[PDB]
Order: sequence, then structure tokens, then C-alpha cells
Amino acid sequence: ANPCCSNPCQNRGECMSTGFDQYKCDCTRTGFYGENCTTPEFLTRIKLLLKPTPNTVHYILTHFKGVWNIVNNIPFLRSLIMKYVLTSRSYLIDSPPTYNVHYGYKSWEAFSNLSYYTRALPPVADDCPTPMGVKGNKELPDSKEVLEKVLLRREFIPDPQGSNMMFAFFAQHFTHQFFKTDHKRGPGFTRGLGHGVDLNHIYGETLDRQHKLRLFKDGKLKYQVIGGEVYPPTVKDTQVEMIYPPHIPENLQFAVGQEVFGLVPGLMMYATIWLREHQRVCDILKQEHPEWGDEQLFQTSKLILIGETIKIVIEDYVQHLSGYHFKLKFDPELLFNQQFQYQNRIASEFNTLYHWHPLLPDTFNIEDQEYSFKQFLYNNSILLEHGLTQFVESFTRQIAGRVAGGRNVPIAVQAVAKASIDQSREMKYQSLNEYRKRFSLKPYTSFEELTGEKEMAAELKALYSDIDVMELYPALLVEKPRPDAIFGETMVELGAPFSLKGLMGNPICSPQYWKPSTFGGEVGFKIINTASIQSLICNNVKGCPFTSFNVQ
Amino acid sequence: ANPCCSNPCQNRGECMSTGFDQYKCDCTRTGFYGENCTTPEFLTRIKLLLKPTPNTVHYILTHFKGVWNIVNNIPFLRSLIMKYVLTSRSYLIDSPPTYNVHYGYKSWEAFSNLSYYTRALPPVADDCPTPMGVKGNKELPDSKEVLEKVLLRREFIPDPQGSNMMFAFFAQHFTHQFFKTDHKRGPGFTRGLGHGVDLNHIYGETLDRQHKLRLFKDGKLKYQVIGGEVYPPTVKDTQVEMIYPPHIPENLQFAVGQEVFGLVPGLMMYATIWLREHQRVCDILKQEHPEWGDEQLFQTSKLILIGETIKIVIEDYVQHLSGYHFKLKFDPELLFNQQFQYQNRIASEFNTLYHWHPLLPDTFNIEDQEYSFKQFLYNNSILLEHGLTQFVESFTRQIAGRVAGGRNVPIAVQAVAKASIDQSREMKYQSLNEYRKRFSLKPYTSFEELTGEKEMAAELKALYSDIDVMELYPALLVEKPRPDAIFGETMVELGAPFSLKGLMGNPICSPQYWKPSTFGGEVGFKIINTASIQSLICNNVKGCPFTSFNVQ
Ligand code: HEM
Ligand code: HEM
Ligand SMILES: COc1ccc2c(c1)c(CC(=O)O)c(C)n2C(=O)c1ccc(Cl)cc1
Ligand SMILES: COc1ccc2c(c1)c(CC(=O)O)c(C)n2C(=O)c1ccc(Cl)cc1
Ligand SMILES: *[C@@H]1O[C@H](CO)[C@@H](O)[C@H](O)[C@H]1NC(C)=O
Ligand SMILES: *[C@@H]1O[C@H](CO)[C@@H](O)[C@H](O)[C@H]1NC(C)=O
Ligand SMILES: *[C@@H]1O[C@H](CO)[C@@H](O)[C@H](O)[C@H]1NC(C)=O
Ligand SMILES: *[C@@H]1O[C@H](CO)[C@@H](O)[C@H](O)[C@H]1NC(C)=O
Ligand SMILES: *[C@@H]1O[C@H](CO)[C@@H](O)[C@H](O)[C@H]1NC(C)=O
Ligand SMILES: *[C@@H]1O[C@H](CO)[C@@H](O)[C@H](O)[C@H]1NC(C)=O
Repeated sequence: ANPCCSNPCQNRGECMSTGFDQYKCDCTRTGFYGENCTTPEFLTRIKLLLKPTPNTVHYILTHFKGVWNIVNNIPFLRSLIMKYVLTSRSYLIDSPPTYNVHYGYKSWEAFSNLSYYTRALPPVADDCPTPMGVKGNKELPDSKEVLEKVLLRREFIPDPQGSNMMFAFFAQHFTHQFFKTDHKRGPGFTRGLGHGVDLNHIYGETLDRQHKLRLFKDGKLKYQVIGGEVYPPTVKDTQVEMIYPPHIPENLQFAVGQEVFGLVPGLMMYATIWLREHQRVCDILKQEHPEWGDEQLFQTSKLILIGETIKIVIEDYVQHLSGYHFKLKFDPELLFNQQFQYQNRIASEFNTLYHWHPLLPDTFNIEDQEYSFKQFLYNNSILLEHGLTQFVESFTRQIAGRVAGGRNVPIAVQAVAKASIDQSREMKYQSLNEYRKRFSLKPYTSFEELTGEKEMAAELKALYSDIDVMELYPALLVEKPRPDAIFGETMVELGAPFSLKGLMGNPICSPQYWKPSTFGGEVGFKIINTASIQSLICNNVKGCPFTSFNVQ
Repeated sequence: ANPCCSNPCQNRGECMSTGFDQYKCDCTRTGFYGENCTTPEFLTRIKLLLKPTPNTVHYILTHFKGVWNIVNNIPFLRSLIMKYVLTSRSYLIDSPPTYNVHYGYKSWEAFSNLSYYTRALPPVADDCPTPMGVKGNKELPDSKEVLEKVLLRREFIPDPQGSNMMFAFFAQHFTHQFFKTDHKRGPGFTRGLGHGVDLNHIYGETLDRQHKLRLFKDGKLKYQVIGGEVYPPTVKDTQVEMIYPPHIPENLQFAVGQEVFGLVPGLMMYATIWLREHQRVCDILKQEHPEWGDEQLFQTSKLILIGETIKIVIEDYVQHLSGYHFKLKFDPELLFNQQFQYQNRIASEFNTLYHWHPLLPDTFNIEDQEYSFKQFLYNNSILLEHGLTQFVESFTRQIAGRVAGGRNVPIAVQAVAKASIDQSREMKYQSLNEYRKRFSLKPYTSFEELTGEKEMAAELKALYSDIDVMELYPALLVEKPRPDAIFGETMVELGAPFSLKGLMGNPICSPQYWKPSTFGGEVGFKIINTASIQSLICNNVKGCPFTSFNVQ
């Protein structure tokens, strides 16, 4: 019934029901006019007839290596380039936020209720003929049918980019501070009220929690020593509530900070390296401040790790994921003369996009022993067995699956992949094409166009019939990867904005915050500006097991 | 012991204890260098040798009327001027926030714990020799002694600017949505987690609360009709918890939204006009949207009233408070090309500055009857007695006391004034001079300089001895008012920043939010863009009792 059901408003304008069967588009600031914010302003024509497509640019970024290496050495240029990646990308997200699970309109509730994941595209009116608004049949293809026909893995397809397990697990750990669906309330509700890189997953979600995990001596988090090794303290000791299967013998029920990092040793590995990292900084800050006390050592340490995290995620993680010859840079200054909202709200779409289960191999091979999912799950003795160094070496050397491409979802976490399909549906999502449109991308004219082949393509067609009506999540996985890459234009184009805004839209990046003293001195500031996944490991694992997010 | 106790860091740099007896100043971006961020950069000299003092500008603003009127009619110019007031003012506050009651340093806690009032200047180290850091005696003058010697009122001094009661109570109502000290935790802790103009004082602090105050029919708030008049529903009906003296006969225990607006009829008056206003919009929005339902009529209505509020507060309230011949303007676009943080955190200092008890007369004269504080307090029958129209007429014509100047605090709310003194002290505040410095103002060289006379001046001197050591709150009230004005340079200079940032740093002002459709159409948008205290009353009081924030 909703006259807007048909998503009639183009080029970003807003749709509004001006009467029962009437609608109106608010093309304000869109750069277009007319009934559907379709006809461009003359200066808009100009821009259109000048914008290199994603692939064009993606080409030029991943090519011309020699040229690039020159650029990477002309600071000014690199700075100007990175500066431009931050602004354009970021300019794609709404800050302050608008819309959510329940709000198809702006509303003060939608805006302030921090218990929701924000939504880049409003949901679909509960009174719309078809799930995707108006197009398509009275229901979308059975989830199980899509799960099996185009998602599930047969032959393990490895990542053509080299992503090893250090990366797969870093991305599991890292994003899990912001994606924490509150299943008590339903999908669309988050338990991470910080909405960003606050390291809640190391220090705890709340004050009461963090104080249970602290030592209160030199700003250090509590820990224990097994072997001559440092490990997270137990739930029995700190008394923090963690999620662990009852059969776990205690003494292995680690505390850490995120109540779920005990269900997967890849997480507890990183849970332990950062715990190690925190302390390491404490001692450093104490060496500089004999006069500082616990809480200041702590609060400052928690600020340095946030910087490392952001540092590492931009120049190692994201760098690698891009495969660009251009050296990405974490420099909060790039935006000091730019208009930029140092705030952020994690969106549902980002959560979906970040469902990278295909990275998972069929066995977790930790030097000499290979493990079934079932054997690895919440089995911390494995961590205690080989112990970090031999865990880091194993994982540095072990490709992860290709995300995009097709049929790569481990049958193990298949309950998950289906769940994703199901939930996106319950959270009234819009078509992959609308989302494509939302991110200045050109829509797919065919399943055949989407996949880059016809086996699955036609296979999906049989299911979704009309390409438009194709769903966002599935499409991401069953999509033509750009060359020897792990993702396709959609996945990069939709996530990069969400990813840089949440990375750069953090208080420590604000001018008031971005200064030596904010971190304990030029010494602490450097700990941030010279962070790396190699150092992260080098300084916290037994020998300096060389690592990277690339399986060589 | 804290080597920073002496507030050694000038021109905004940060102080840091680099060793027990040593400190270091982080002059980053201050525009100065050297041990204390004292020596300016050459380009800083320039700026210094070109900045008209507050009074200079204040003069030129309040003078040259003829010139000004020309300006006010050259949009472009006015827009450019207003644009300049927003940016410069706003540029004075830290966003994101830094420091609070407990945090003398940046910390993630200080930043994220929304239960605190942020702090423009860090507190004083609990291990500092003297309350004001190092200067002064082991203690500040007994509060009771300052209260009485220079604060308390003898002869009611009226406001030389004309502030009547509509203004005094509008300011009581208005700021009371953001200042809501959580006395359960202590001064420095707020109960207004929205930190701004969210109209929490009309709709309720929480969802559970707002839903109790709602009618759930056409987006309207619940109400009742006494006489042929609309009034807030009762606590017995809605079941919302309000603070009322037990002797109140129920039936007069109004609900409204802020749990304290029943203790003062001036508040309940405005509590009722906005309730009236909300509904009024609902009907308007239903007239445009036959298809809309409750929650949308509501959520949109609550968005229009926030706009009106911001509108009225800039062009009527603030306008008047300034006495500038230049017409202040509410135009969210002024900042669309500017760098601006559409966020905010209410600071303690703003709460203090906003302690305008001196506006209160000695009796509340509501046409034909005059009331003692004791008689007026939580006496709603008075409202039901004369009823709005004759309440608006009375209040439009009844001056309020002068804030600045000296000795104007009603002996009634004297417990309050002392309380302020006492609390600012417990919240480890800094000297009035430090604050003066903080806002680019030149410090007072003498109590004599402060007051603009010597009776009190010397009187204060006997108490504080060293001018620096003089406290912020007292000084605000016992300060030479600029000409025929209600405040003096300190009060304007410290609050205008806090005030414009919280007004302009609101989501509805952000580009995504500032558009016709955000409010239900070009009709709803106008309800905002043509708001006024006169219309607020005109459209919601029996006859259009003419009003203004000026007693003619
Ligand atoms: C041992 C490895 C892993 C296991 C067993 C695993 C398992 C799961 C499971 C059971 C869910 C819950 C789905 C539901 O109930 O609806 C989930 C969610 C998720 N997983 Fe994984 N996962 C693993 C690795 C990863 C990796 C490497 C990534 C990379 C980004 C990832 C990203 C996600 C995301 C973003 C969610 C949603 C989080 C939320 O909204 O709560 N997972 N995973
Ligand atoms: C009938 C008139 C008024 C009465 C009886 C009154 C009474 C009070 C009282 C009892 C307090 C609490 C102090 C404490 O316990 O520490 C207070 C706080 C305050 N009042 Fe008023 N007041 C009135 C009018 C005003 C006006 C017109 C203003 C104008 C701005 C004002 C501004 C404030 C502020 C900003 C606070 C602090 C609020 C907070 O932090 O919770 N008051 N007032
Ligand atoms: C292959 O090329 C890539 C891949 C990923 C990228 C980027 C470029 C860029 C930068 C750029 O594209 O210019 C950013 C910011 N990426 C992300 O961090 C990211 C993270 C998660 C998701 Cl789901 C999507 C994107
Ligand atoms: C006499 O001249 C004034 C007085 C008050 C003013 C302003 C100008 C301006 C604008 C300007 O000065 O340009 C703003 C924004 N004012 C406030 O609303 C305000 C409110 C409360 C406090 Cl505590 C302090 C200031
Ligand atoms: C807008 O779209 C509708 C159908 O979606 C169509 O009838 C109408 O002509 C279009 N108008 C413009 C200006 O695009
Ligand atoms: C957020 O919204 C949902 C539904 O409106 C509500 O149940 C929940 O309590 C709200 N959360 C907060 C913190 O207000
Ligand atoms: C904020 O701080 C106070 C005192 O430190 C604490 O009691 C309260 O729980 C904190 N709130 C949050 C949300 O952490
Ligand atoms: C956990 O892994 C260890 C080492 O590979 C193994 O001995 C143990 O059987 C596993 N635990 C379970 C419950 O299978
Ligand atoms: C800074 O202040 C200290 C004492 O507070 C003094 O010794 C030093 O000379 C000052 N320097 C400047 C440039 O103000
Ligand atoms: C409150 O006002 C009413 C009506 O004017 C009056 O009857 C009553 O005496 C007042 N209450 C007190 C305690 O004075």
C-alpha cells in the first residue's frame, strides 16, 4: 500500500507518501531534480561524464606498479592521495545516522537509540506487496535452496590473494568488537554501544566488567602464567561471565573481555596477544612515568592500543585486502582541513558484508595436527598445546578460502550462512541492486552479469527470476571476483566507506585527541605510529615468529 | 605534588608530569611554542595584533544601528556574518569531549561515559597544595560569607535589558532538558544522556516514560481538559513518576515529561504550551498525511518541535540576551561548507554559568495577586486559576532581576546559590582567571577590576586576597555588567560557545537531516522555519496574548 514501496526515488532523494497513493521525492542536495531525482543538474552531467568506474580505478590502483612506487616516496602526493580516499569513501555514509530496523524514516528514536545497528538503506514497508518492495514473487527463494545451490563449498577454493589464518582470525577478532548482535532483542540490535574501535573486546563491554579483568597494579590487565607463558586469567578467578560449553574443565575457561572468544582458539590467540600487548605498554608508560598510577597507566594504555589497532587495520589488513600498489596511510592529519564527522554508528549492512565465513578452511592445521571444526571449537588446550609461536607459524602458512566467487561456505558454518540469509530477510532488506545504486554503483542487468559465468548465474535465475530481486548477502559470495581477488566490486564498494568511517571517525583521531600528550608522551605516541601486525607478534610471542596476513 | 598543579601550560597546551617534579607542555596546534606554549608563532603575532577585544566587538555590535539595519537586509552579508558567529564561537569547545569530574586526562572513560557532564577545563589534582592548584590559602573563603557579603539581594535590582518572566521561565524550562544533575551519583553526573535539545523534558527521559505520556492516537501526547482548556494528564492516570509534595491533592499532580516541572507553575505553564504545541503539529501533519499513523506522526512532531525550539532560542531568546542590532539567524546551511561536529556533551561549566537565579523577582505577580516564593512553589492551582492567557499577559509585563552586577540573589533560593559555590568547589574547579584565559579573555588584575566598583571589590579582596584565586561562579554574578546589560564579558564569552555548539551541534541540523522530507513535507519544514515565541503562544493560548522576552 505504501506508495513508496516501489523505491521510486533515484539518485539518493527521499521518498515520502504525500497521500495514500501519492509519493514525493526530496532531491535535496542530490544534484538531481525531477519527479524521481533523475534529471541531473548541468554540473552533475559534467561529473558523470568524468567519473572512472570502480573497476577502472581498481585497475589503475592494482597496476602501474612502477609509477606507484615513485608516488609512495613523494609524501605530499601519498598524503594527498590517501586524503582523497578518506574523504570520498567516508562521504558515502550518513553521519549523524538515519534509519534502522524499525525506522524507515529519520525520527529522534532512530537517531538516539544506541541499541540498534543503523541502516544505510531504510527497511521495506511492512505493507509492501513483495519482500523487495514491489518486484518479484510473493516470497524469495527458500534460503536452504540458495544456501545449497550456490553458497555451500564442495572443493575448497583458496583465496587468490593469499589471505592466511593470521588474517582470517584477526578479522574475526577485530570486527567482533563492533558486531555483537543482541539476540535477546533480535537482529538489528547491537550489544556494542561504543559502535567502533573501542577495544571493548579486550577491556570488556562495561566498567563493572573491565574492573573484574584488571589487576589494579601498574595499569595492567589480570593474567596468569602457564609454562613460562602469560595467559588470560580464568572466569573462576576474575569472575567474568564468559560463554563456554559446560564440559570445559574450568582452568581453561579464559576471561579476556568479549564473552565469546572462548569458543574459538584463533580468537583466544589474539585475545592473548593483545592482553600481552596492553601490559607491555603499561611497563613502557611506567618507565616514563614513575609518578603515574594505575588508572592513568590503564586509560593511556587503552588509548595506545586503539591507535595500534587503527594503524594495523589500515596499513597491513586493509592494505593487503586491497592489493593496491599505493601505500595506504594512517594519518589523522589528512582530515584536519577536511569536513569530517568524528563519530560513527555500526550499520546492519556492514555486519552482513563482513560475514566472511568462506575464509575458513576445512581443517585447522596447527603444525603437525589438523583439526576438524568440531575438534577446534572451544578447545583451548590446543592453544595451550602448541602455544602462540607454534600457532603463529602455522597460521602464517595456511591459506583461507576465497570469499566471493561462489560455493565456498564451509558446510560446518552453513547454519550461519543460512541464518544470514534468513535474518537479512527479517530485517526487511532491499535488493542487491538498490544497494548497488546506493553506493554509486551501476546495477546488474542479469544473474549472468553478477556471477561472471552461467552455471550458478542461470541456477540463481531459476530461483530469483528477476535480477533486481536478487538479495545482497548471497550476491556478495556468488559474485565475479575482480581478477585474482577475494572480493568483487560490490563487497569493496559498500564496505570500504563503512570501514574507513568507523576507523577514522574515532575520537583519538580528532585534533584535540591526536597529540603526543594524549598518549603519555612522544614515546607512547610512537607505539601507535609504528604499530604493525609483525611488531604486534614480534613483541608478544616467544621468538619473533615472522607473520603477515599473507600465506607468503 | 602534581608538577602540573600550577596550571603552568599557557595558550591551551596540555601539561604532563614527565617525572615526579617535572612537567611538559604539549603546545600542539596551540599556535605557540616554548616551555609554556607562551612564545607565539610569527603568524600568531599577526592575529594577536588584529583581534578586537570582546568589548570592542560587543560595542560595534550594540551600536551603529543604522549601519546594522542595512546589513540585516543584505542576506548574503547577514548569512556570512552569522556563519562567522557559529564557527568562531563553536571553535571554542572540544568535540569530541575531553576531561570530566574524575578525569584530568583524556581517557576513553572520560570520553564515552555519557553519565558525566564533560569539563572544559580539567579538574584540579587532588594532590595540589591549594584548592586553586598552588595559589591562595589552604582553603577558599567560607561560602556563607561570600553568599552574604556579595551575592544576596537587598534591593531588587531589575534587569537593565528588560527580561520579563516569559524569558526567565523559558530559560528555566529550556535549559532544564540538558541540566539534570544526577544527585544520586553527585555533581558532575547528569541524567540527561541526550546531552542537548532533544525535548526530553516534553517527551520523557526514556522510551518507557514517553510511552506512558503518549495517547497513541494521531501521534498526540496524552492530555486532559479542565475548563475548556487542555492540560497535562495526571500522574495518577499516565502513571509517570513526578516529584510533588505529598500534600498536593492529586488531580493537580501533572505528568508532562520532566519529573520536576511540577514544583514551579512557570515551568508547568511552558510544560503545557509545548504539550499544546505538539498536538497542534500532529493535527497539521495528519492533514497532510491521511495515510500516516501514530508513531510517524509522533516521531515527526518531536522533530518539528526540536527545530522550533532551536529557532526560537536563536532568533528570540539569544537575540534578546545579546542586544545586538544584527539579526541572529537559524540557518543550518551556514555550516554546510564549514568543518563542524554535529555532536555535543553538556559541560559542568555551562551548568554553572547558567545559574541565573537573580532573574527571580521577590514576588510572582500574576495579575492582581502577588505571590511569595513559598506560595508559588509547586502550587498548580495558580496555573489553573488565572490560566495561561492571564499568566502570559502577567509574565510578559514583569521584569526579572539583573544577573551580573552584584548582590541580586533572592534570599529564597539562597540555599541554591551557596550550593553552587560549594559544589563547584567539590568538583575541583579552577580559578575564574584560568577560565577567562581558557576563552581567549584577558584575566582580571584585581577584584576591583572585576566588579567595576570597590565596595564589593575590596569586600571580596578581604576574602580571596589574590585576584587569581577568585572563583568562577561568584565572579559571574559580582561582575561589572557591560553597559545597560544583564551580564558581563565573562558570562557571554564562556557561554555563547557552549550555547551555540549545543544548539547547532544537533542531528536535525546535519545535511542528511536538514531537508523538507525529514519533517513531513515543506509544510512541516516551515512550522520550524517560521517558529517564534510569539507564535508559540499565539497558536496555543486562549486569545493571542501578545508576548515577548522583553517587559516592553
Ligand atoms: C572458528 C571460526 C569461526 C566460527 C566457528 C564462526 C562462527 C560463527 C557463528 C556461529 C556465528 C553466529 C551466526 C548466527 O547465530 O546467526 C558467526 C557470526 C559472525 N561471524 Fe563468524 N565464525 C568464525 C570465523 C569468522 C571469521 C574469520 C569472520 C570474519 C569476519 C567471521 C565473521 C562473522 C560475523 C561478522 C558474524 C556476525 C557477528 C554478530 O552479528 O554477532 N566469523 N560466526
Ligand atoms: C521558581 C524558580 C526557581 C527555583 C525555585 C529554582 C530552584 C533551584 C534549585 C532548588 C536548584 C537545585 C540546586 C542544588 O540542589 O544544588 C536549581 C538548580 C538550577 N537552576 Fe533553578 N530555580 C528557579 C529558577 C531558575 C531559573 C529561572 C534559572 C535560569 C537559568 C535557573 C537555573 C538553574 C540551573 C541551571 C540549575 C542547575 C540544574 C541542574 O544542574 O540540575 N533556575 N534551581
Ligand atoms: C581489493 O580492494 C579493497 C578491498 C577492501 C578495502 C579496500 C580496497 C578499501 C579502500 C579502497 O577501496 O580504496 C577499504 C577501506 N577496504 C576495506 O577496508 C573493507 C573492509 C571490509 C569490507 Cl566488507 C569492505 C571493504
Ligand atoms: C550580550 O551579548 C550576548 C549575550 C548572550 C549570548 C550572546 C550574546 C550569544 C551570541 C554572540 O555572542 O555572538 C549567545 C549564543 N549567547 C547566549 O545564548 C548565551 C547563553 C547562556 C550563557 Cl551562560 C552565555 C551565552
Ligand atoms: C518516476 O518513476 C515512475 C515509476 O517508478 C514513473 O511513472 C515516472 O514517470 C518517473 N518519473 C521520473 C521523473 O523519473
Ligand atoms: C531502543 O528501542 C527499542 C524499541 O523501540 C526498545 O525496546 C529499547 O528499550 C530501546 N533501547 C533504549 C536503550 O532505549
Ligand atoms: C560511569 O561512571 C560511573 C562511575 O565511575 C559508573 O558507576 C557508571 O556505571 C559508569 N557508566 C557506564 C555506562 O559505564
Ligand atoms: C582439544 O585438542 C587437543 C589437542 O589436539 C586434544 O588432545 C583434545 O582431544 C581436544 N579436545 C576435545 C574435547 O576433543
Ligand atoms: C614557564 O613557567 C615556569 C614556571 O611555571 C618558568 O620557570 C618558565 O620560565 C616559564 N617559561 C615561559 C616561556 O613562560
Ligand atoms: C496555592 O494557590 C491557591 C490558589 O491561588 C491557593 O488557594 C492556595 O492557598 C495556595 N497554596 C498555598 C500553600 O498557599
